[PDB]
Formats: sequence, structure tokens, C-alpha cells
Amino acid sequence: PKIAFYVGLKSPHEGYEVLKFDDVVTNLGNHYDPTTGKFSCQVRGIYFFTYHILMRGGDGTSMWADLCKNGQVRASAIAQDADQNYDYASNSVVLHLDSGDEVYVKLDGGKAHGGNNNKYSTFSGFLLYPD
Amino acid sequence: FSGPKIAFYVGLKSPHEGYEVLKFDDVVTNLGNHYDPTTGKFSCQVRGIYFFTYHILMRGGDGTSMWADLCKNGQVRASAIAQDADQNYDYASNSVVLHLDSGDEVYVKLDGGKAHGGNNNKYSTFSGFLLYPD
Amino acid sequence: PKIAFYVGLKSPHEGYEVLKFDDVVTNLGNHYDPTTGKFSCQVRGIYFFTYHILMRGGDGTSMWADLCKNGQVRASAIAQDADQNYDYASNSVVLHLDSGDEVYVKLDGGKAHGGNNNKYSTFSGFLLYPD
Repeated sequence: PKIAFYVGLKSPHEGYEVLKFDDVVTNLGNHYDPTTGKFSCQVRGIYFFTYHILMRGGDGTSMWADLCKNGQVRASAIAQDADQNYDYASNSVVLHLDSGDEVYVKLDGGKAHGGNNNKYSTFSGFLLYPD
Repeated sequence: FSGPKIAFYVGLKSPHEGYEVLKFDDVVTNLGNHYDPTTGKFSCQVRGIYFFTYHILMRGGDGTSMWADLCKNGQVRASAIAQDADQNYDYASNSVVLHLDSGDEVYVKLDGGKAHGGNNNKYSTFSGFLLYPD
Repeated sequence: PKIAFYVGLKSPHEGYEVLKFDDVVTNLGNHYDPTTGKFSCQVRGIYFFTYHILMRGGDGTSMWADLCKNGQVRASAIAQDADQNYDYASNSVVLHLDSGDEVYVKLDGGKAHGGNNNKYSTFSGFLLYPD
């Protein structure tokens, strides 16, 4: 089986519950759902994910972009801002997934920037080894 | 992960411009010899799904913003904006998964800054590999 | 052979010789050894690695996170934020490994930050193509 996706933002989005990437560049298997913002596992196995978020949140308060699986943080990234030189929040993971597990990016204390033409905020993943 | 084996990882022997294309000349891995450091482009011979990632140490930005773009046949498919200037560098990075037809080219281009690195200090990188052939 | 790992940091660590990631999230094959901090190849082939280190200790100097194979740097990342906050140092490689080769992250000029709670600093890798 062949499962891989790469998605970005068609406009700035907030991500209080989930950052809903809506610019879908690659979606092999159709397992990423832009209406929910989640990648839902249909093949049990080992996956790679990576994200890279351009975050704005004003002030001088920290901000985070987390990768979640089923509501548990599996990687986190803290960004400052420093409204001058923004911040990107990024990380990468290898995770084991069961069928029905949900993987997504969540924002804490800041907004994600990007658009159709400037694909700044991205999220990708693919299946490494099926069980 | 079964058919042909294609993967590359490259960097800079010295600082380079890349206004049309950043020509990484430090070839660490080049399974299949499909990255060409004379053109700075990865050229697909195997139709399928590919992962790419890049991480460019940029400076020279006066005060303005600079960009590192990943292109495919002249179309930007990912961007990173870097806004340091005051002194020293800032990184511009991204990752993508793209479908390629035979003969498509993938490469990194720069706007408003210069990529830094050297065999000494492998700061600026470009890597990719085939995930699934069609 | 399914060989992949994702590891993070349970507490702040030095990494002047090797950053010993101690939060083992994924370790297919058990080839990453949290006691040494090294991933160790018994299957020769082509591997992807990526790392993302949140560092501190930059006074008026830069800091580095380097990815090494058998003592040789194969990727470097310079981090320069000092006056305030923290700064990430990150990179990705594709490398051929011989059986026995050791891959690990090494720091210079600063200290890695994190917790099992604050999962900021990460290291991941997987076998792409066995020879």
C-alpha cells in the first residue's frame, strides 16, 4: 500500500483544536481530510511525519505547534516572536499507528501564516512499513 | 521501497548564489546519479512519489526578507521566508511530498540572499528520495 | 527489515561528546541505544536521519548541533540566538551506512533542552533501502 500526503494553508488559520491545512498538494490514499485537518490511519504500521509552521501571535509570549496522535502530544515546538523575525515551529516524528488513529497539528498561543502562493506552513507524512 | 533505489543528499563546498537555481556541489549521497551538481537539479527518470527536504543557511539580506523556494519545472511547490539581516544568518527550510513524471526537475532557488556552507561546515542541505514508483 | 527510531529528551542534557536522548518513543529493532546516545547499524544500506535540537548557552557566541557518523560530521547546524530565548539547530541527511556504523547528534557551544513533558529536542531515523 502507498500512503503519503503533503498539505499547506490556503490562508492564515488558527489551530486551537487542530490546524486544518486546506491546500492539498499530495494526498495518496486520500487519508488526510482537510475538513477535519486530520490524517486518519487506515493501514496499521510505522509512519513518518514532519511539520513546519510559520507562527504569528504578537506580544512576547511563547507559542507552540504540536503534533498529536489521538489527543496526545507526540512532538512539540516552541516559537518566540519576537515580532521582528517571526518564528517557525517545526518537528519530525516516527510513530506507530493502528487503524483509526488520528494524527494532526495543533497550535497553542499563536496563528499559522501562509497562503496559496506562499506555501510557508506545511505538514507531510507517509507510511514507512505496514505491520 | 521495493523497486529502483533513488536518493540523494547534497550541500555546499563554499557559499553560492541561487537566483535561478542553487547548485549544491558537495555530493554526499547520489544513489542513481540523478542529481546533477552542474545544473543543481534532480531529474526524475522514475515516475512516482518522492520526498524532498531542504535547509538553507542564508545571509546577505540587507534588512529585507529573503526566500528559499523548492521548485518543480519552474513552479514553486514550497517556500520559506527568512527575515534576519541585522547581523549573521537565518535558515530557510521546508519539506514536500510530490508526484513526478519522468523528466521532471526539482531544485531549490533563492531570492534576496546567498546560501552559506562548505565541506568544513555542512550548513546548507538538500535531500530527497523515491517513496513509491507508479 | 524494519528499522526506524524516534527519540527525545526527558531532561536538559549536555552533548559535547554525544547527546544522549533518553525518551525513546519508537525504536524498531532496538538499534538506538539511550545509554550511548548512538544509533548503531547492523544492516548496511541507505538511511534517512533528521534532528531538531532546542539549545541554550549561547552567550555572545553561536552554538551547534552536528550529526556525526563514526566521529565524522555529516551535517551541521549553527544557532545564534543568545541575548534572549532559545534557538533551534536542525538538519536532515541521507547516508549510506556500513554494518557497525554509529550515528548520533553532537552539541557545541550550548546545552540541549527538554522534558518528557516538553518534547522539544528530537532525533529520528529510518532505513530507506537495505543494500
